[PDB]
Amino acid sequence: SAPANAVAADNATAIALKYNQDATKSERVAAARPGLPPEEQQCANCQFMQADAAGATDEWKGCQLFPGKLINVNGWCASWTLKAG
Ligand code: SF4
Repeated sequence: SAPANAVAADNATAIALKYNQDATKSERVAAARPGLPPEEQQCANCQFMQADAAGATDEWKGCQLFPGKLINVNGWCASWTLKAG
């Protein structure tokens, strides 16, 4: 089940960032952010994802832009940035 501090779709920051916990429902194709075909972009391959966040699970991870909350590994927002090694 989902953690109580999962980012909600109606959170003001979520709305400002165009976050969707399901990337397939997001505006990723239209946003065409660089580095990777948009249909492969998700929190899992984003520079801002923080896997060592409190409460992280296989599905729910931290994000630098959402302090104290958890995003969905399969989500996306308009700040998506390709993770560099
Ligand atoms: S910045 Fe990256 S990890 Fe955070 S919600 Fe947006 S796409 Fe997901």
